[PDB]
Amino acid sequence: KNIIIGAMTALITPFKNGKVDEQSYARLIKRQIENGIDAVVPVGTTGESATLTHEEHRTCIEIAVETCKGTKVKVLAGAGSNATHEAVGLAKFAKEHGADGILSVAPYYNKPTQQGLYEHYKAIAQSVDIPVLLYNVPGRTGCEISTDTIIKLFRDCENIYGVKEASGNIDKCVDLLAHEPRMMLISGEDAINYPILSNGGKGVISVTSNLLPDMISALTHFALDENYKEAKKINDELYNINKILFCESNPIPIKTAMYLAGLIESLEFRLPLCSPSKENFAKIEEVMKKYKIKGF
Amino acid sequence: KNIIIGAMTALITPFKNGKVDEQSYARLIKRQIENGIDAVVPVGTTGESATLTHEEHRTCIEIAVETCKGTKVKVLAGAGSNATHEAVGLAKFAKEHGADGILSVAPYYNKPTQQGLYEHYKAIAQSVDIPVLLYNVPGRTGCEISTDTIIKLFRDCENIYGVKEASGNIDKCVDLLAHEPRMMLISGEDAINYPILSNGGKGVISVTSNLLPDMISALTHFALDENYKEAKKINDELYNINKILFCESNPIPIKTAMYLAGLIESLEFRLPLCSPSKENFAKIEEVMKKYKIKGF
Amino acid sequence: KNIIIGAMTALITPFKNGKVDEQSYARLIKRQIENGIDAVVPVGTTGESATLTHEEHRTCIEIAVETCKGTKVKVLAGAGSNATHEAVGLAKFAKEHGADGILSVAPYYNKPTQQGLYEHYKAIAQSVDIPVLLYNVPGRTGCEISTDTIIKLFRDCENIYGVKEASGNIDKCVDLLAHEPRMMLISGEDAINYPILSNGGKGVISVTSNLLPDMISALTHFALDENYKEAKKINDELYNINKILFCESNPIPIKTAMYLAGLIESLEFRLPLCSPSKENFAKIEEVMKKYKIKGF
Amino acid sequence: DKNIIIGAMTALITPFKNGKVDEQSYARLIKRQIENGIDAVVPVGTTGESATLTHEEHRTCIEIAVETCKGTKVKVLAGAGSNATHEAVGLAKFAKEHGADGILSVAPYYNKPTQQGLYEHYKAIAQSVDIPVLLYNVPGRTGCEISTDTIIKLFRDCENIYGVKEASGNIDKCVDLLAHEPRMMLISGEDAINYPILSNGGKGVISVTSNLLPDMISALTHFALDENYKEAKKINDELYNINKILFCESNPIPIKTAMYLAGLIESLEFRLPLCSPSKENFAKIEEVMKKYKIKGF
Ligand SMILES: N[C@@H](CCCC[NH3+])C(=O)O
Ligand SMILES: N[C@@H](CCCC[NH3+])C(=O)O
Ligand SMILES: N[C@@H](CCCC[NH3+])C(=O)O
Ligand SMILES: N[C@@H](CCCC[NH3+])C(=O)O
Repeated sequence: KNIIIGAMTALITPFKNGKVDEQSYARLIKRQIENGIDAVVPVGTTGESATLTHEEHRTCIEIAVETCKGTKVKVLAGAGSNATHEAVGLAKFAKEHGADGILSVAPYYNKPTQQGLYEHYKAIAQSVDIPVLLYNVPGRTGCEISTDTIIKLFRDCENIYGVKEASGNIDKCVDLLAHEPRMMLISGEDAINYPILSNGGKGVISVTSNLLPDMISALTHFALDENYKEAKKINDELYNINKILFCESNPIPIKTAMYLAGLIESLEFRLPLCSPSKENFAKIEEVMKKYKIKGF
Repeated sequence: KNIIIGAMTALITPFKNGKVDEQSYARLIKRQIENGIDAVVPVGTTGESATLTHEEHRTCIEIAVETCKGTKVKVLAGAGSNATHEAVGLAKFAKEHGADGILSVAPYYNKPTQQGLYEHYKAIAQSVDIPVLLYNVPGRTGCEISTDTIIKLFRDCENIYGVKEASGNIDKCVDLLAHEPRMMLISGEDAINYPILSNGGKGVISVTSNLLPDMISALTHFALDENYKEAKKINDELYNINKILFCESNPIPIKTAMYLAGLIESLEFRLPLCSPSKENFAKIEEVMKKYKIKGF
Repeated sequence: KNIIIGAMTALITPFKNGKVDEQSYARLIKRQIENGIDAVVPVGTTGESATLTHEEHRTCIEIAVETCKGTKVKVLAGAGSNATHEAVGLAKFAKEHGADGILSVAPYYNKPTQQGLYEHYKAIAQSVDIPVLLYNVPGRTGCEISTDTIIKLFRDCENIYGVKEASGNIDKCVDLLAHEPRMMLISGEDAINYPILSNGGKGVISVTSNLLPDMISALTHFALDENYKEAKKINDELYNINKILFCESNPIPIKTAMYLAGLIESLEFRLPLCSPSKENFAKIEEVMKKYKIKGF
Repeated sequence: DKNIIIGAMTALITPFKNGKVDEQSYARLIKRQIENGIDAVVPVGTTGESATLTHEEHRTCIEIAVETCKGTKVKVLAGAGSNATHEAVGLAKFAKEHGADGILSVAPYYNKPTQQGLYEHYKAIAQSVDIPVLLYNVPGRTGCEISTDTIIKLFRDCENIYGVKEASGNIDKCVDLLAHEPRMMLISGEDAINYPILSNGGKGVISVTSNLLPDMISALTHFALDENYKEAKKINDELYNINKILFCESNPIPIKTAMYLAGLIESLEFRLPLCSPSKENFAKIEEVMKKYKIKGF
């Protein structure tokens, strides 16, 4: 019943001259380790999994795996895809190269049925013997992993242990944990980190933690120790940055914040992702000032 | 800032031969008082505020005040309307007839602007000197009281002390209490009662409490005493009843349950409200059996 | 099946000193008569049906019926309400006082089921012997009259002859007219007047016609005579005014336009409706200069 | 000024046999469309399961499409979309170099970029090739919407962007588009509302129903383009029930089921996460089909 919980980070993927900055990628992973982060998620939605080639996707799981060798920090590698043969491929690469588990996003664009989602995830789970965390973000995929399908996959496949929820649907998180209380519900939405943890959630996969890993790690651990008045206190402080980090489509605002804080050298994206508007740029710079950003 | 918080019930309005049954109305109020309920909300959305004549709206506030005289139970009278001159009339009647405060639903159908909503509520509050609780349910009104508008009304009109949220948006309730922590956030959605209380909410205006007032009252008091593990446990047990009470439009499922429990004489509505479907009738009867329904 | 179709206007209700300007009302309906309008709709959503008293609602049907006598222009009186006893009351007043038919909006706020909508409209239909036109606006009522419910009411009720659609759902209007081609589909959305008429719709109940009755009247008859390129050309010229007349909630922009054109003396609303933002005021005045506004 | 590909078009299904592309049924399904009045074929779209095909299989079905439409008036508007711009430019350049008459490019999915990103995304695609490029907006599946302003700006700034295949169920947006930019080719991507889009100035459809009933879809489009809206609307009303039942589940699950039930494909095979429909929906597809007479090969 292997799980990966606690404070986790959906790592941004820095670019340098149109190639992956492998130097800076490892240097951002050591900033997360030294600020209380329990696990890192390479190549998620925040890692621009869509514009990376299969070798770049694979190269940044390997960099993640060795950058956390000799630490407690686990690697929950992003291995999702809208094609099952593609998702199994990323899952098999992650196991054979030392990953502690995989995050697998619901298939996007092709909108599979609930029966399709079941067989999609069942094929991935049986491909490996490492933990598998589901990932539901219907605003991005066009499809919903129903509560019944999540619970069925948790009960029918032995390495499927929970779901990364990014739904803004607190009703579904009461639904999930009331009918299946043994599952690990992970928040994928920074604004509601504390409410999800306060209802029995056991971790977060955060975007803000790229910028403020100490604050996000403190929030999760306070909540897991049932210290809910301090957990809510950090969640209230983080609301302004949590919402302005979505003024444009993630990960455009967070990479802007990392550039403004000097944590990445160049504000580079891969198309169709671009730098934000000049107005929103000013709004990112203004919200950052109310927080104390840790350096290297 | 005079407040009305705690476990509250949006009481159903029983009909007999298409006229308001005034004697069963009072007998449901000693069932609520006698099971730990802290306040009652006469003629809300659950009370069919839209289908009562102006005298029946007023007569059911009078019964609530009279039946709660000599007790600790307050009366937060429903006084909302989509016409401001109509809302001021009900608000001043509520004070002049002994109500401790008023609930005021956002104007429906006429979809006012944020400036209109500000002036709408600014006009009501200035009519009375008793607490005024806002009520935001955009799924039924077609308009939403913005987070800024709620906070502005809370800060500018002294008797306006909080809001009954039934938006199903936990992000908005972090938004409200992180920027204005002195406001009384009231849950208007039974399925997510505990998460709203766990984030600093100070009460509920419940539909489920019509049938199980002791459980809903226990949930709120557990949470207000910061016993979040027992509050969540009741919230998880109540999920099935909380959602099956909305398989059809409120208050059709709850009135069906009250009739099945022998607490009201007739499964009677006034059009356009009708008895539920044949199928949903069976679903209410089936979910009720897993709960212990307290009598008179 | 007696019908009321063609180019129709949802009349604005002018106020002076917080009262209904009854003589500016009659002179505004006669501006509509002399510009090709086939029927007038007193006290619709554009007429602020929500803030008028029940006697003021009745007074503006009387003015509408009286002004149209001796004309070929029909009066489709607004008689909808979220309470069936209120809608039947208005329906019987319209028949007994000379209206040619009634418009009845879907019940708002209390969200009846499809079974409730059937009994609601059937009770209204058996109330009178004049044509009854349904009115579907889900953005404001929170409920929708399904295609199946509309078709049943058309087939089961003699005087029920069609539906005013304001959903922005051209799929539903293909659904309606492909399965029941004998019904009169009326456009309730000015921007898509021509597409709805081009698919077999037989009229519009317009907001823009308050300001530009000649263009809406020309558009409808061009389309009804199957002159689709001239109907489409007028619909294309009117797009800019059709959409900016909803930059704020109707009838706030249209009353602003009527005031700017000197067709009403005071830009007065009844709360919670208010005058528009100062920006939208400037942008309405800006779009208006591209059209030739007919006087009295 | 602009080169376009309009008329009655078909979003081709991709038949599978034992987990690979049945290349001989693919060519025989495009050869069924040609003789039934279809003006162009769209290989490997959303209906073609572009997401589960390898890049080498995606390219193989553009090649089959180009060869099968040689000697005929039937054009190839090849599916070349991707959520990665370098991937979309790759598919765009392959299509030109291999004989396609144009490319369809879906709005980037999942990464949901901003309007500025969509502009630069499509400008890179348009400048990679010199053949027409048709935009494709389906927000229900991609999570993003190409605003009216971005479509119009892309139409005016780049030669080969000549229109958009709309699948939004938003007739307001199609009045917005053609009232402010009437020189663009608006293509319906939603079979139920083919006629309303054509009646407002649309100049073609990229159809799913045409996979099963190409003659009816072809007659509908040409009736509408000849401004005979009473026969065009009559066919659109006749086609509504099948137009709706082909989406009881997510496309292309119902359409491939219908093709299998009609004996036009041999195996009801998908690539995961796409699967066979429920037995319940299976029965509802079978029953709506009988009220129509399906042409064979
Ligand atoms: N077009 C694929 C490429 C994924 C490659 C691995 N990250 C997608 O965006 O899903
Ligand atoms: N149908 C009326 C009822 C008013 C009288 C009691 N609230 C309304 O919704 O405003
Ligand atoms: N506020 C009431 C007024 C109804 C009187 C008739 N216009 C309602 O909208 O239901
Ligand atoms: N799964 C990939 C497939 C790309 C190859 C064909 N488009 C995607 O959706 O982008």
